[PDB]
Amino acid sequence: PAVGSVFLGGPFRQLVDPRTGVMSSGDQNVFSRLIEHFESRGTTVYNAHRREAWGAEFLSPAEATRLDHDEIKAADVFVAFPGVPASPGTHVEIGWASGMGKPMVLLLERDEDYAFLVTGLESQANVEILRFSGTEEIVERLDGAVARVLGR
Amino acid sequence: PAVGSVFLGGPFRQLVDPRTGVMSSGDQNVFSRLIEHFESRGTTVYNAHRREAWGAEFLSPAEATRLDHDEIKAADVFVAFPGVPASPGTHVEIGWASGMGKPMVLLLERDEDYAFLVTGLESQANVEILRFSGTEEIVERLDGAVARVLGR
Repeated sequence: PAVGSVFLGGPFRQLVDPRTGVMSSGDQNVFSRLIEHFESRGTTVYNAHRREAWGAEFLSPAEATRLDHDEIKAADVFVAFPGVPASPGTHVEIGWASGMGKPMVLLLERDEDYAFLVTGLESQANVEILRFSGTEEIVERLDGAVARVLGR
Repeated sequence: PAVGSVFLGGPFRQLVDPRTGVMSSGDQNVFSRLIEHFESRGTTVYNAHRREAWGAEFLSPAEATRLDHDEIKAADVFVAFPGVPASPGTHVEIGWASGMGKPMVLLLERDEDYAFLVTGLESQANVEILRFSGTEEIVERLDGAVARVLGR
C-alpha cells in the first residue's frame, strides 16, 4: 500500500454515553468507515476507539498512554478529529505528533472554532487541515491530505 | 537560581469572560502569584496569560503556537494546570513537553477527573502530579515537585 500505517484519533470518552457505557452507533460509524477506508487497501490502522470496544472496555490510564504514544510513533501518518468540544486525549496526541514531526491530518468541522494551538500548526508543523461538513467529504478528500503530508 | 526558567501553562481562552474580554482578577491572581513565586528567586517565567494581557491581546494562532512551543523548549521545567474542563492548548503543550522529555509538573484539582493521557503520564514520562485544594497548597509544595523532575 502507499500508506503503510495510520493512527486514527478523535474524541473518545466524551462520545461515551454513560447511560449505555458505549459510543452511539452513529459515532462508531464515522470511525469504522474511516478504518475500512484504509484497511481496504491493506493499510494498518491503529485506533483506540475500536481497540477499546467503543468505550465498553477502557484500558488503564498508563496503558492507554503507552499504547497511544507507541502506535502514533510507529504509524506513518497521524489522522485525528480534535473534536468539538475538544478531546483532551486527542490534544495530547496532537502535541506528541507535531512535536515528533509526524505527518498529520487534522479533521476540523467546518464553521466550528478550534484551539489556536491546533489551527496554528498549519504550515508550522507537517500538517494539513481538512475542514468538512459530513463524513462523505472526509472520505473523498482524506487521501490527498495524507499523501501531501507524507510527501513532506 | 536553582531553577533557571519555567514555562507556566493553564486554561486561557475558557477563563476569558467574553463580556469583559479578560480573565477575572481571581483567575489572574492564581497565575500572577505563581509567576511571582518563581521571579522572586530570579527564575525566568514564560506564561501566555501574562504575555497576552490576560486575554485582552491574543496573538495570532501561528504566533501563539510558535512562541509557546519555543518557550516550553527553552524552559528547564514545564508547570501546568490541565484545567477543568480541559484546556485544549494546554493539552497540546502537555504533549509537546512529554514527547520532548521535558521535566513537568501537572497541577490537578483534588477530586476532579482528568484525561487518561494526562494522569497516565505519571512514572512514564518525567512528570510529577500535584493534587491541590487551593492556591496556597500549590505554593507550598511546588518547589519539591519541580526539584524532583529536574533531578531526573
